[PDB]
Amino acid sequence: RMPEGTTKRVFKGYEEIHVPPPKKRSDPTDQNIPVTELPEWARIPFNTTKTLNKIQSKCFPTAFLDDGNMLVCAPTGSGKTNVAMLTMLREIGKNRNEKGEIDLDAFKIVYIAPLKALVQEQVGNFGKRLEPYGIKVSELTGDRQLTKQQISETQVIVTTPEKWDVITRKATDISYTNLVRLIIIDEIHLLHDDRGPVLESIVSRTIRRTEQTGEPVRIIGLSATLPNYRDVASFLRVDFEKGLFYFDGSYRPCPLRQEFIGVTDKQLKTMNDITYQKVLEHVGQNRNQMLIFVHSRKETAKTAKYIRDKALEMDTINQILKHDAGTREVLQEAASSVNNTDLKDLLPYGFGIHHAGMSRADRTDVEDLFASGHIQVLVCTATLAWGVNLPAHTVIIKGTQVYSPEKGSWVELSPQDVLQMLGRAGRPQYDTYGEGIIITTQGEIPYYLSLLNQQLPIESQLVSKLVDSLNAEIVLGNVRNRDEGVEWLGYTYLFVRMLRSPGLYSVGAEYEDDVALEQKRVDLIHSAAMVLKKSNLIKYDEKTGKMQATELGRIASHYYISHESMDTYNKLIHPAMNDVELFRVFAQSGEFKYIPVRQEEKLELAKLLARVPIPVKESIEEPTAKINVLLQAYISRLKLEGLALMADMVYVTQSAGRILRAIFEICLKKGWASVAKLALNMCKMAEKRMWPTMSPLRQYPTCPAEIIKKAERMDVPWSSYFDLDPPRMGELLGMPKAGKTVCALVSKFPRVEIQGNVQPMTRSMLRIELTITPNFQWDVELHGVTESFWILVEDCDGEEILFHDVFILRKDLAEAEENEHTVEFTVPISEPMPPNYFISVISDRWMHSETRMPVSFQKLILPERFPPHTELLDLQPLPVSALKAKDYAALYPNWQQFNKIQTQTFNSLYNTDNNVLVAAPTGSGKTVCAEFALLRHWAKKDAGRAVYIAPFQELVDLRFQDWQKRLSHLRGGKEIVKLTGETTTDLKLLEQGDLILATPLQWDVLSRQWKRRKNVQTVELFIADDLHMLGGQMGYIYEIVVSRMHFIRTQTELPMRIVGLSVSLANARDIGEWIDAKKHDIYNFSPHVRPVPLELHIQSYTIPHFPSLMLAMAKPTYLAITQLSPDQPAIVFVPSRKQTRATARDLLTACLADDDEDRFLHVEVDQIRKLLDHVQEEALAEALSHGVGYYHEALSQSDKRIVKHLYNNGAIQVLIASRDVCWELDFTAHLVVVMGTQFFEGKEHRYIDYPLSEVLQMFGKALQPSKDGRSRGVLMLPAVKREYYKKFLNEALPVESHLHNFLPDAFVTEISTKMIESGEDAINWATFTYFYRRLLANPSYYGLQDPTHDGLSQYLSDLVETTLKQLSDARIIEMDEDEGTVAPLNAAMIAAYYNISYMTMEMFLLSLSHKSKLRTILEIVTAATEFESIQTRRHEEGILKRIYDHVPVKMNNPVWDSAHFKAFVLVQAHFSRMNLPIDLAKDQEVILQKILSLLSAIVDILSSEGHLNALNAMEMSQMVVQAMWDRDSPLKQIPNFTPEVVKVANKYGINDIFDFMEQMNPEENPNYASLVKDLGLTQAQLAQAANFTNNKYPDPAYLKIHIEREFDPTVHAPFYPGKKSENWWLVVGEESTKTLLAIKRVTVELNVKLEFVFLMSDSYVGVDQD
Ligand SMILES: Nc1ncnc2c1ncn2[C@@H]1O[C@H](COP(=O)(O)OP(=O)(O)OP(O)(O)=S)[C@@H](O)[C@H]1O
Ligand SMILES: Nc1ncnc2c1ncn2[C@@H]1O[C@H](COP(=O)(O)OP(=O)(O)OP(O)(O)=S)[C@@H](O)[C@H]1O
Ligand SMILES: Nc1ncnc2c1ncn2[C@@H]1O[C@H](COP(=O)(O)OP(=O)(O)OP(O)(O)=S)[C@@H](O)[C@H]1O
Ligand SMILES: [Mn+2]
Ligand SMILES: [Mn+2]
Ligand SMILES: [Mn+2]
Repeated sequence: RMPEGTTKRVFKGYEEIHVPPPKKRSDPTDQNIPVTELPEWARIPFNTTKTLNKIQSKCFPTAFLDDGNMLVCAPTGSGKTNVAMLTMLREIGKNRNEKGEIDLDAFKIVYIAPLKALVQEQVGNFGKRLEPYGIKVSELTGDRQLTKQQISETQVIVTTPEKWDVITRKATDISYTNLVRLIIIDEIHLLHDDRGPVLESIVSRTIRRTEQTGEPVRIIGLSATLPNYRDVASFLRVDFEKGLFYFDGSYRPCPLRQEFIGVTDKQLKTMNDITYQKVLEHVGQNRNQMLIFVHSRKETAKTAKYIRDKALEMDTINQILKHDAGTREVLQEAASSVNNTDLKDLLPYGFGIHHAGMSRADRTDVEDLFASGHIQVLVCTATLAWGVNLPAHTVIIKGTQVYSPEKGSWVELSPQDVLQMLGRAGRPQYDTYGEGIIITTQGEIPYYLSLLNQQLPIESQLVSKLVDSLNAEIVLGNVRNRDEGVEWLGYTYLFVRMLRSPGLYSVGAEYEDDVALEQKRVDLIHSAAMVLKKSNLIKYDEKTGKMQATELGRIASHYYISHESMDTYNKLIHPAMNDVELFRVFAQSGEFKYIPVRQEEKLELAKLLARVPIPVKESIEEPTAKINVLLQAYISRLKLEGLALMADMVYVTQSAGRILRAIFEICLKKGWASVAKLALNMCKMAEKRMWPTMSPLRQYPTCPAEIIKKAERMDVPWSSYFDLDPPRMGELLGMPKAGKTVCALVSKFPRVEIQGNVQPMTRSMLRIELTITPNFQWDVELHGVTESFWILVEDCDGEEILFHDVFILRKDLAEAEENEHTVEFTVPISEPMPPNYFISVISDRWMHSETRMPVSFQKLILPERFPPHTELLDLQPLPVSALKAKDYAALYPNWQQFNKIQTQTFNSLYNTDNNVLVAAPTGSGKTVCAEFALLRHWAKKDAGRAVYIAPFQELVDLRFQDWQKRLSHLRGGKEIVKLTGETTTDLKLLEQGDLILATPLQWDVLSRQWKRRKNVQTVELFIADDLHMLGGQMGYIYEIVVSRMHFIRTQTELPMRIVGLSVSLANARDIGEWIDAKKHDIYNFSPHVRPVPLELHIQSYTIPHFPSLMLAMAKPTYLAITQLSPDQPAIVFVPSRKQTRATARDLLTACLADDDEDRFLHVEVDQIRKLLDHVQEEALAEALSHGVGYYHEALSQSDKRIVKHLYNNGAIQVLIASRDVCWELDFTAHLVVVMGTQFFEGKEHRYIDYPLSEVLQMFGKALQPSKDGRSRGVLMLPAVKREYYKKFLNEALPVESHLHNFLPDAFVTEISTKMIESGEDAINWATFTYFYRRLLANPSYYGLQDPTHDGLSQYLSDLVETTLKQLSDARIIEMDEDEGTVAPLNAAMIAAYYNISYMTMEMFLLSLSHKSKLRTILEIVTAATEFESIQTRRHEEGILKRIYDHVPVKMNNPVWDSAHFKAFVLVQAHFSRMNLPIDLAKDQEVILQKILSLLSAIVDILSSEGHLNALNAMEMSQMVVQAMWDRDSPLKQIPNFTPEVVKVANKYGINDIFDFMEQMNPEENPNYASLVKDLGLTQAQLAQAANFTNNKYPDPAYLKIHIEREFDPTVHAPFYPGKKSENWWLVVGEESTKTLLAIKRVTVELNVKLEFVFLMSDSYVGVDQD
């Protein structure tokens, strides 16, 4: 190895090696130098120069048109940044297209730079140059997840490699990580350094994901001229003949002269004297300014002082100090007056200093003076070379020994440092050439010679960090087995560098016949994984190769902790650990083992050990004790004099944050409250640089040290600083001047009040509702947009953690009017009850920010002990013959015998008429239990009416579909029916039908007037299926109707049997006695008696970002399907209907990653294409074409039918359903995945947990057995919920009543029917409720505190009186102080009629008490509470806003994330006939379903108040049925009548539809040949027009009446989902009087009179006469 230049010159002690600067050699004229005549865009960044150099010339074609990866290798200071700029502009042009700049959320781009200085400089440059495009450039920094999350909301992200690697390792930003499309890697020769492995990790994982998924991510790399560049090219997966570029020194815009000097291998003043001589030569004779590079903040000033002193003596300051008046005066004045940093008074001599320890203003002044020419010699550090654009003619790198504390020794400079330093040599437009000198030793000259002459190979250093990096890939789920590990390792720089030089990497030569070093990659991974197995970071099945990450491995990856350090932490941490032992554990980290104790620093160390508070039991002058006291002294803010000691301390403190956070999370996951809180406090000590015993004001940067000093000289407790004003603040602090200052600081200190509500669920688990209220003024400068907190729940002893979570407080929600947040969790409890628990809310970053709360159990009453389940008797299986009738036995031809649940319940269901309750797991046969009662009922020739009830319309619909087909041909007639919703139509079905299926609300509506309707009294059989769902939402009406049926059979002595079905109950005695069942008729079977046993796997996840968690669960579900149910169907439930499509895509991409795209397809696509063409949703058609398909509420009926056909016939194997249709889903699988147990609720701005009944219902679909005879489920939840959902999946389901929370809406219906005329009537009614029977069993769940009859009666009295008070303060009920009497007003009548909430009713009456206009009723209707039950999808703002700007009527105060605003906008969208996306259109459908009922209610309200504007509201009813405004012309009702056609007809003088049909031309006018041709409609469209125009369009003593007609009541309304009948309103009056007449809702030759103390159609526009 001896390549070099031309000349050597030996001297007394040094050896000058001079390499000539190469000529430009621009003889090849093929160099284009492209003129900036690009398109209008991509020209705005290039403003400072109108021409591109030769390198950007050669790179432009593939950088601006092609998309492939790219590698450029240019000399130092060449102009490579603009190549990356070209690629950025191409990616920009990809998104914004079609003469219009489009959204920036469609793409992101990352720029990876080696050091922070270059990161910030590039942030500035790219921000300035891309600001006209509107895009934001941001630096990824802060080390806090809440600021990095906000930073990742920008497109151009500049970052260091370690920061990007740790961001991707945490995997809590993948939703935006997937948006990146281009990655720029600057100075890739860092791969040779010890930091190269992080770049290898980044590039390998990115390229592997892009190659296995197809989603392209462009990679552009900028590097220097070093050998092995084609190696890093192939590692970057670049085409050599398309995107590889290598430019020699001849392409440098300003050629550099290299000069190497080395002192003889005494005296180190030789380097300083040589620098002084070279300063004399270049600044004196050549008159060139120059900069020198040293590697210390103090050594730079030392060398500058030495040069200036040696120039002072010997009268040599001349030739250096400019002598003109201007430069001298400017230097003198600027230095003496403006600058503040000491040792900077070298400026009057023309000298300048620069390093990171100076002010930003001082550095900018130095930069401006050097650029202006006033500074000739500038001594500086590497931060200048990395972060400023300040070039000089001459650059001297003085010294090559730099201290590395991580290695604890003096090492040589890194190649990237010297290359960046020499990049500043030679000005491009001032001088012809540049000069770069390196001053080193004699034994290190060949190293830098090879470095600068392209002879320093770039070798991989991944092995030293393999075990760690592999672990990361496992924690990400990208490496689950040996083969995936080898696939990952094949995308690293180590792999290609091993393929080229096997002997140099000691492969061992055993792998001679090893293709692609495959056997070398397993042997290299099996070892690494083995280590990970022994440190307990990974679970590694040696045989099957499968690997999985443990929580320790996840913590190690998230915090960049070595496996050795993790081993030490896990082995050393114990729950009783104090601060001393925690510091000792910190000091035993492997990241610091190479730091030795030195006698040179024996004194200071001792001086430091006496000033640090924490005792150091470790032996003095031991490396661990050294770094311990280093951390402590850093926290103590102590100045240090030792240089290497200062470097060691800087290193220790840079690592301290990660190490202490890892310690904290270790203590947290093991559930040790004391040491967890201590470790969190230590994290705060290190990150804020303060002990807990000092003033918390130290956390504020802008707080003057005088105030801190004063406060720490005081004894005032910190809590006494709060709840004051500036006067009292200054008075309390003894310093009036500061009164306003610190008052503004403590007011911004994160403060939170908390409240707790405890509800016992069982004797071993409580449910806690925690209300958190912000009590501090927000400030973005020191808070950001979100503040993180920890919720901890500790024992009475404070020893273990019973619950912990993160609470993220957003700025928008914190400073809101109603800013209260809620958190609902569960904690266990032992039967000897502890006196109390503790709840702490502790800031994650701020010290002394903690709100603590006792949770006392002295008043808590645990519910009654659960009794044993009814045992499953091992009886002889009952044959079907036991039915005693072939008629009934024909109904069950598939099975010879019933299962043991049906045989054990057979006698009491089929041979007796007693009330029965059967509780069994889902999928056990309970429908047969109901059919037993049905068959006995129909055996009796009386054959009374039976009523089946199910909680949801989907369940009654499936039940009807089955029973109307199976149970039709029977003894007499079938006539089984299902109700519709309106009383008059289903009452005829009740009179007509023998078996009436209904929902709780449908049966409620007609069972209210049971006294006047004998058909409700004569009901002999009543089956309440899914009775436990009374605890589900809208389940209180179920409880109401069951209690009312019992009351009915108790009033009328007629016999009435009740049969209840539910899942396995924890408390079945109360439900059984509720329906008056005998002890022997209450079958509450164990939750394990399901005929097909269920294997249940639970998987925990810790990902605070919801889209990231949802993406993270995708591949585990693929693995669960492929391994647990490979050849059997599978169903996967997701939290949202929009999540079904996303999860379908994620699963399909996981299939692509496994090199099997159609893995879940089992039929040729050509056989399925016939049906695939029929699907409406394109995403569903694609997923089905690859064999997945999904199912959600927004799917059309045909799409559901196609999905069901394809799934049942085995064509597709997987099915992804939303949790919103878990009851409707008429499907069955061998495996059921529950991917997530949370859904976002718009009201509370938070995620709610799945009801347990929902998880039971979803796992009840797992009924197809394997050869094992068992079904399989996997439940994927957050970790904090695991023990909850486990608890109530292996134990029965507890059911409580929420009727006490909906008593107003129940009393509305009760009092409206005079069923409750007084408060004692209300108490008597309540006695019939399950709530009442459950007050004695679990009183603390309902707020009751005295279990005696006195306390119970007092509780009921308080409850009914408060409910009647709520209904009386609202203008609904009539009740006063005289007696507890209540009377229903006209409001309660229509409230119970139209089935609207009482809150909606109150706000209706309040906003309508004054006669309002139509534009006001539009705002009032959409504010109803019924619409608040509609889901809000995240990030749908803007769409609603974009369509709200295209809308005539608007509200004064809009809330863009409210259901009110959504309904308000969507109703007007319906009116304007605007296209809507799928989910928004389904929401609009849901709106329109109820808006008509709400409008009729408002009509009745305004008629009750007697105001005229009632006649306005009914007009609204037309507008929604016909989807048009009141201003619009009638002609828009005709089909295919675009407003263009409306104006074409208006030109022909057509205003009404009557004028349209009268002006048709069979024989009327010759306008046909003109009008038809002007309308542009085809004969089919004209026929469809004639259809509507001819077939469906219409044509106090007393008051006379006279009516006539021109029919089918069916209304033609293509835009209204459902059916309507043509009603009419009749009322008249006077306009000036502002009073209305009585109005009667006329039906369809009907003469109706009117008592006087228009004909208003509800669905058409040709409405009224005058
Ligand atoms: N076409 C151009 N016309 C004028 N100046 C240019 C042009 N291209 C680049 N430069 C300037 O050349 C200097 C160096 O280019 P950069 O790409 O920013 O740095 P560099 O090439 O990466 O140097 P290093 O030390 O290797 S990082 C900058 O000051 C640019 O503004
Ligand atoms: N003895 C039996 N042998 C085999 N299959 C049966 C038997 N009894 C019922 N099944 C079937 O097994 C499935 C169980 O569904 P069901 O038990 O009727 O519903 P459920 O478990 O009571 O809960 P629901 O329907 O949500 S109220 C149905 O497909 C039945 O047809
Ligand atoms: N741990 C938490 N504590 C409190 N509120 C939370 C928490 N997680 C989520 N939220 C709330 O739920 C909302 C939705 O959060 P996520 O969808 O998980 O992520 P995100 O914060 O919205 O990030 P974006 O909006 O996608 S950039 C947040 O805006 C919060 O209001
Ligand atoms: Mn660069
Ligand atoms: Mn059932
Ligand atoms: Mn396809």
